Amino acid sequence: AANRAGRQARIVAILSSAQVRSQNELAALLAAEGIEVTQATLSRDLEELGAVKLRGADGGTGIYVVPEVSGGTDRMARLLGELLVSTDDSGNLAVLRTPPGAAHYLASAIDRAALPQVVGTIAGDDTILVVAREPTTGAQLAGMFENLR
Amino acid sequence: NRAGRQARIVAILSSAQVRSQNELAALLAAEGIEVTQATLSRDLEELGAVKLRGADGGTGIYVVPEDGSPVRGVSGGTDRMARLLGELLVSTDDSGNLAVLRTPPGAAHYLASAIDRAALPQVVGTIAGDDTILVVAREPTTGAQLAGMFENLR
Amino acid sequence: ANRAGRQARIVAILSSAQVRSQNELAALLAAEGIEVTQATLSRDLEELGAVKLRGADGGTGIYVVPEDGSPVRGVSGGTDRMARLLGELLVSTDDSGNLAVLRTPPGAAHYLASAIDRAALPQVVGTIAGDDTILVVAREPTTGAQLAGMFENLR
Amino acid sequence: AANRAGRQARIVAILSSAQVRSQNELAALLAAEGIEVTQATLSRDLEELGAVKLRGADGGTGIYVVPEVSGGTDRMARLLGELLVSTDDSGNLAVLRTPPGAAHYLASAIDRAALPQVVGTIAGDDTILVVAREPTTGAQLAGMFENLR
Amino acid sequence: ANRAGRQARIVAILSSAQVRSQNELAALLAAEGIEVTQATLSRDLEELGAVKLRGADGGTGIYVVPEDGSPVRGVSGGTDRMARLLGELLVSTDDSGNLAVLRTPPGAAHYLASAIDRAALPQVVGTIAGDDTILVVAREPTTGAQLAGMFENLR
Amino acid sequence: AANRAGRQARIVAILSSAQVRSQNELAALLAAEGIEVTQATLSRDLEELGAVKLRGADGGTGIYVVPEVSGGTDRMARLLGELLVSTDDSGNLAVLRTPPGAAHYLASAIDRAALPQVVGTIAGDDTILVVAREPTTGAQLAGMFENLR
DNA sequence: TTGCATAACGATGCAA
DNA sequence: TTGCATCGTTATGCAA
DNA sequence: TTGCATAACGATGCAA
DNA sequence: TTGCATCGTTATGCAA
DNA sequence: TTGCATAACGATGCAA
DNA sequence: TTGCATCGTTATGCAA
Ligand SMILES: NC(=[NH2+])NCCC[C@H](N)C(=O)O
Ligand SMILES: NC(=[NH2+])NCCC[C@H](N)C(=O)O
Ligand SMILES: NC(=[NH2+])NCCC[C@H](N)C(=O)O
Ligand SMILES: NC(=[NH2+])NCCC[C@H](N)C(=O)O
Ligand SMILES: NC(=[NH2+])NCCC[C@H](N)C(=O)O
Ligand SMILES: NC(=[NH2+])NCCC[C@H](N)C(=O)O
Repeated sequence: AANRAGRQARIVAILSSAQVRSQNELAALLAAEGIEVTQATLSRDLEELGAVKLRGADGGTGIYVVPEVSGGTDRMARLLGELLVSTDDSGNLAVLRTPPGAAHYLASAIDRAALPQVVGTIAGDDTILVVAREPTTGAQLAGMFENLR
Repeated sequence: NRAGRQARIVAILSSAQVRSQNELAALLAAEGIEVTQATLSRDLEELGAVKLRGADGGTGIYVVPEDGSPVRGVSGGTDRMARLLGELLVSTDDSGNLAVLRTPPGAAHYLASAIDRAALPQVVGTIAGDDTILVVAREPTTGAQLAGMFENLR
Repeated sequence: ANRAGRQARIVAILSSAQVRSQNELAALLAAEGIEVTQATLSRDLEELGAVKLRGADGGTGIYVVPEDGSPVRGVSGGTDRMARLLGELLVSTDDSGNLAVLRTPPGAAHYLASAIDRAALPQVVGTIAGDDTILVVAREPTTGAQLAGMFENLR
Repeated sequence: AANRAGRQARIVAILSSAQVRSQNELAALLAAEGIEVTQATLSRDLEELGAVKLRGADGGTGIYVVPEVSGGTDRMARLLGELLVSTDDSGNLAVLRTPPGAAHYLASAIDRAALPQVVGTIAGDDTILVVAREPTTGAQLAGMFENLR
Repeated sequence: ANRAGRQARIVAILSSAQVRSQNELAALLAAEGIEVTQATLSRDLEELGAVKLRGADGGTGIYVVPEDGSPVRGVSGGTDRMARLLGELLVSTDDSGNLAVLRTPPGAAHYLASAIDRAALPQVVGTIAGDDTILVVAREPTTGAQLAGMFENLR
Repeated sequence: AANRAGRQARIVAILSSAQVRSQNELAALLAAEGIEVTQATLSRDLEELGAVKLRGADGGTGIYVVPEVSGGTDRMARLLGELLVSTDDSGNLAVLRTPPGAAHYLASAIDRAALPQVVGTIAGDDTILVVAREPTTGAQLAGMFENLR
């Protein structure tokens, strides 16, 4: 559940990372992070945003683009609830376990939250390395994920 | 007819201990009905009959679940796939024997893995990239039929 | 007074009036003598690359055709960027049935494939990148060979 | 070469990570980690395990599932023999090189061995990062892999 | 004096003379009586596995057919290595249309697929590896089923 | 722009990592790292190298192979110019950001440069972890990449 | 216990 | 939709 | 602001 | 190449 | 040494 | 299975 402004920020973010051909598709992309709105609302959002359905010559039907921290943290905490199997740490690294295939998904949500204490993440398949920004330790990071769980 | 023979079968199974299809044939014959092993294989396949046994339990006997599950093994490979399709299938498209499923960025592997686990008879295999999954349809299913099958769970 | 001529009438009408719907462009062309249905306008605008434009809070757009000078701040160089990376990274092409197979230097397939996706080609249903190989699925009735030749001609 | 009990533990592990449609297929999966048995033996294993060939309605032919450290270390040492090109280290990380494409394969075998001194692994393509559990260092880890080689 | 016999003449002529071109092998076979065009020689050399060899700074090669004893230092065991890993890692095969689908243990698909690419099979247009699955695209008119059976027979 | 000898070393490297079926293809692979030569030159290179177009029985048309630090650093610096969005660090790790999909590409170029202070790299999608060799820190590595940029 | 050889069982392309 | 014929898959008697 | 119901608008398979 | 018929996609009047 | 233009060489769809 | 005709691929004479 997010307000007009929060939802639109997410829309802008979605439109840059995905090729969105229709408003129904945009609604599915938002529902994946727990934002449920109808098509009417998205028509209004995209208009307020100045989003245009852009295509070149012989370019088919078009995809929406809007011309020119994220918060953000809620998407992540949502996914942590769902995909975080375990945490552990060593030195400046937290190590997170997710179900198989889920690591890139969780890690991308972590990146987008832009935590001040996270230098970066790398996802394999069911594992994520989270690099702690000094002097934060991996143990503290792990503590932060266990708390936001 | 068919739907009626299958009712005879659901009934015979949950009241006797059938260990082979030929055995179910002779049982249905005594009750009047004449079908071959071929047809029983087809019916049990449609019914979702499974040959069951516990640890050291020998050759199983056929049982059809009543949407109440198998003992501890979740036949919700399918239920889990449907749930993740509901959460993550963004759109579908197709070409020839291929269905192409789109997901949010980074989620394709997670969905594709749930699809593999469900072991659909009409899927030969899947490949996940980052936001795209290619699903190969088993002849004579087309990519379009397979896509619509995934759409109807979206 | 054929197609290429009607499309010149259209480029002209658009950049001098404010057309908000295809039916509206139909009646405009009718006054100027020409009779075409909405179907045909949809096809022409698609070929012209006409886009319905508006700014922030700008309502229902009006049609405009770029003159290879871009859209305002949104780079219609999804295609230009794809062509540049094809130039840099497409090593060879091949095909089978509905599939084009593109080869790149080792490790570059994801980076190229991502630029192809962003370009959102009408004839591409999707792509999958491995490490040095990209599979591109052609939209019927385009064949993998036509799609490969299309990528070759940018190589 | 493993005994009835070791082989069956491996079978249970295989059945959860793969979709196994036939006993011949199960034999190939076991041969990949150097366990060679015949189909007769697998029929007997699967029976002792209570494994059932499960399918839903209109669900085709079925895949085997059994209802409800791994050792483990031998699978890994086997693969180390085969895929370990070099080791190196820095701080709390061992860095392992494998031939191209082999890294996920080796790393998954390392994960399943559940070494008490390994917090986790991440595989790229020909490289694996192994995170040492404090106070073990990466150098020691590298020493441990060079020993099990 | 059929195909298998002409190819024996060729294995013989090659390992006793220095043939630098197919036309050259044609005239050599003509002197020995046999009449074939360059087209046919190209086909035979292809089947024989004749390779045009030279060392460093060695110019235009001469044709040689290995006797299952390898090429000098370059392992023609791209194929041997693929067969070995197929034996180790191919768990099952299946097919659809122009695609063979190979299954491996979890995490091994890239390692197998890489060995298959290196072998550079004439009937493979390319491969894509996921985690436990590899998709192999058959070159028309080979089908996915033929390609799968070819991998099966090495399993 | 590289000399006969530098170009040929790159050729040898390319022929082992790719399946090269034709000289035109080899030219595209070299152009991707900014080396532009014609087919005539490559015919001469491959001859000097003793490269042969190798195939087995019924083996089709053949691929080129040559029988039996890289510098190297220039390929990398070129790509750094093009793909390095940002650098950051923690302890013994430098963290590099590239555009999406570009990480494996940049990282492989980093591996091939074989920098004495780099123990190894792992690439995700838009991120690379670079492991610094003790006592070099990640901050210094980051400084080195910011310099070669 | 295990392999082998083989029997019992189940699935499926084809034609009706 | 079914049966036939057949083939792939799984179970099991005996030797070791 | 939002959802709903529905109207307005655009795209496309088919047949000519 | 176009129009027809139709369907998918997007915009918007009203109740809350 | 390199590029260019072009010659020599090899591969392949098609029809017999 | 082959030859024809042709095209893609590789080698090389000359200018710079
Ligand atoms: N199926 C696999 N790729 N397994 C390898 C896992 C290795 C490591 N834990 C990672 O997630 O990167
Ligand atoms: N972050 C990325 N790699 N994006 C590119 C995606 C390319 C292609 N659609 C795939 O899924 O394989
Ligand atoms: N380094 C590797 N993973 N090589 C394997 C490549 C296999 C296949 N061509 C792909 O690109 O997916
Ligand atoms: N084919 C490649 N992507 N090679 C680059 C490997 C880069 C890095 N060492 C990794 O394994 O992730
Ligand atoms: N982590 C997994 N087990 N993924 C399984 C599904 C992935 C899909 N078959 C692929 O190879 O890309
Ligand atoms: N598109 C994605 N898979 N994003 C998740 C990966 C995020 C992480 N920084 C990495 O590159 O591994």
